[PDB]
Amino acid sequence: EEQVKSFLENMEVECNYHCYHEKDPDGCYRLVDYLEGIRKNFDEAAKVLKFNCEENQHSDSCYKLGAYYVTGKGGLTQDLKAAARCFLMACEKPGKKSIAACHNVGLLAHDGQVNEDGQPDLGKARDYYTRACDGGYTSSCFNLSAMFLQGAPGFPKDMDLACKYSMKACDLGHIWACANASRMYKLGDGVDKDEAKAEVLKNRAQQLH
Repeated sequence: EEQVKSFLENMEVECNYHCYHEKDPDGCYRLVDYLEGIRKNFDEAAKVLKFNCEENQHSDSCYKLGAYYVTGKGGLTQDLKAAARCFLMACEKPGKKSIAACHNVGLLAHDGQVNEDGQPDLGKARDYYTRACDGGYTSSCFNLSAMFLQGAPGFPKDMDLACKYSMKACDLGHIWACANASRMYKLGDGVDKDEAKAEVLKNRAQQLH
């Protein structure tokens, strides 16, 4: 039906009005959904995302924009540092993508390439992974646990926290966290020795997978 097409194509006009003239951040985000899922025009999706993140500071737009920057989508040059900036905005400004954005901030900061000297910044990684971990993002809890198992030039090893975040990871589903947590309770590495729980943790780890 040509009316259904017409009513559909008019949603774009209305979203353009709300975005380009009222500057409604949610209007701009609606426009993006439209440009991606209906028109499949990612180069135009990119421009709106750019406006909506940089000018309107819309969290979910910043997230999506960072995702585009990782691969160079919609005409954007592939750019990890910009991806990082966008994910930082989205993690900080609360939205539906924040938790996922926080994990990404931790990962990139841990790994270091986007830091101003190219080195790891585990201090920053910890703060952003902590938010992610408390929101249920299992890899944040694990990557955070691993940081405390290992330690590094400016980041001391700490079994107490290592065990704590292994536990949160193991709760949420993570095999290697249950296994690492088992040999901490069995030994008493930064936690009081408990051999019943240690056997439980080993069993939880074999059970998972």
